Amino acid sequence: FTLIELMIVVAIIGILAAIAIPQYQNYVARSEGASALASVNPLKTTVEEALSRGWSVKSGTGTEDATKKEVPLGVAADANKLGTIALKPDPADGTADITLTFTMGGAGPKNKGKIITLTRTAADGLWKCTSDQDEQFIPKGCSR
Amino acid sequence: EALSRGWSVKSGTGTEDATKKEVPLGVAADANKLGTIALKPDPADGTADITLTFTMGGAGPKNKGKIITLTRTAADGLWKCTSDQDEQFIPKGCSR
Amino acid sequence: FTLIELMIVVAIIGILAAIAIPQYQNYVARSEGASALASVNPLKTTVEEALSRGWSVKSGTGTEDATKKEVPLGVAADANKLGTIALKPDPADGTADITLTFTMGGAGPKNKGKIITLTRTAADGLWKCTSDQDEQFIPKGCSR
Amino acid sequence: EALSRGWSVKSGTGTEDATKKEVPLGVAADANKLGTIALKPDPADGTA
Amino acid sequence: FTLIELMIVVAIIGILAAIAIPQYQNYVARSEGASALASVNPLKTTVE
Amino acid sequence: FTLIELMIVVAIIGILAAIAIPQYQNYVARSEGASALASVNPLKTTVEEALSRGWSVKSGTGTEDATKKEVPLGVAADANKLGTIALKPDPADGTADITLTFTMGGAGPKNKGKIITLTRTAADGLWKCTSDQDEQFIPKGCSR
Repeated sequence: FTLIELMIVVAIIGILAAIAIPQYQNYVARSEGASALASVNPLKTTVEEALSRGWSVKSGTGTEDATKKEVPLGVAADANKLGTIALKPDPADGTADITLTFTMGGAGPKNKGKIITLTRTAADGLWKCTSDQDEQFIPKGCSR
Repeated sequence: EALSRGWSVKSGTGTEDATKKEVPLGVAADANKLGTIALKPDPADGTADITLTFTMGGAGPKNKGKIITLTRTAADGLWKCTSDQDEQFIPKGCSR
Repeated sequence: FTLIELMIVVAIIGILAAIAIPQYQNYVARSEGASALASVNPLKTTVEEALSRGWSVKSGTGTEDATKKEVPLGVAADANKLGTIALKPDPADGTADITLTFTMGGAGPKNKGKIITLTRTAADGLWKCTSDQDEQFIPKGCSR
Repeated sequence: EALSRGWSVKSGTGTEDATKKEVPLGVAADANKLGTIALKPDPADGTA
Repeated sequence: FTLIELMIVVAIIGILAAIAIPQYQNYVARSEGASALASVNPLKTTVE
Repeated sequence: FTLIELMIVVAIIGILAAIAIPQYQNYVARSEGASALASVNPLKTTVEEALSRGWSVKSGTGTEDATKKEVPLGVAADANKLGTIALKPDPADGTADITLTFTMGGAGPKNKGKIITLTRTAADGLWKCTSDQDEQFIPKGCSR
């Protein structure tokens, strides 16, 4: 008589039908990549901030290096625990094509280190805001 | 679970291997005394097509070892949840 | 003849093989800790909100204390029923290293009071956003 | 169940001890007349 | 066994703890008022 | 006995009660339209920038066309990946009623190409800043 109680239970084991959503990890990946751009976007604005004043820009925080022809980026590299930012050259003198990495170190297996780096022009500033990811992954926003 | 976090997965239990890019499966292989589970590769890094055996060792003469193994895709995760049994026997649910 | 009907039933008792998932309670714990950060995160932004205006910040809600060099935090301490927030010093004048506790009072046995507190710098604002939890538990996001 | 909520667990039944950091086991020890159950420690705080 | 899956979900419903920021509408209001001055300020300068 | 375990599960399937928020896509649409104005708004200011100097304005970036009675708009048309800007006439000589399109190409199905274009007067400059969207969608800010 228990066989029928099990008939439902055989079913119950069966019915579950939306389990493995892997590329959940890959909209997660898009979140991690675009939101990896979120980490750096005011630092575009920061390189251009103090360079647009008359002042270079280091990576790190603090008061202004305001006797030093320098200012902070006002960032800790892993502000975003997906990974790390890296100013290049650091401090950004602006006449250099400054570069703002963002590595996706602390990331899923599907962005396990897919860097998103930015790079300005010295006279023209526009950050070459780019990614290492797949079209299914890209930071939508900046160029891929 | 843990691959979808950023963490690999071993077979066995315990606290998280949370300094280790690893987590338990949180299972003893013969959780089900019909037989045993086997993670493959173990620990599951996820970029591998992870496989979750279940052997039916401690089973009747009519399932005396008819394994039921699962295997995911690395990018697409869906467990190739399959069995060694006859149509009269099958695990109804996953594919046979 | 019933012995065989029981043979399945002996089995049926047996087969259940995923029961005690304890550290379910510990991803619950991670949820409770990170989502304990969710409770406070716009209050970072709030201490810095009115301090970044010219106005101090109390804990609690209400209209602005806008004749008072003060504003609310706009929070009830247990906005998150995992536990309670505590501004320190309250009202946050900003020139103090303001601190935003979050206690995990109303929490599981595995976060039964594991506080997550934040603390800014007066000149540099960045919340020392920290937790009392184990690596298996941590609020992923802020530092542990 | 209740440890996974935030609540300890006594042996016995009843409403939840839901102001008490406690819940029943929802069992009478000899639910099975083969003999008796015994929670230990009772109430189960789970950290035990 | 599903009860525990729900235990988190009961929590999940709970944890959201910064929802109703009304006087968001009132810094919005300050923005709308000061930035309502922004609309007119060169028209001071224009009358003059 | 399992039937009751399923009773909750039948419920659990049921209770989810805020799923299809479509016109989420339509505040997204408002965001995409107004924030489509954000893309162009300093280019109003740019057409008027160099025309208000004595210099025409091309679309694109670069140094000033400062031997050429010309300047850049200082924009790449899809600065905003919702779509593209288009100067018209390009280069903007100003005595023409200059026009600054913004197409919403890279947009949702509910703004899949709903352009937002601007057009100045030659003597009176004011950009006919307009949209193709529905009242539920409009770029709030400029006229619809």
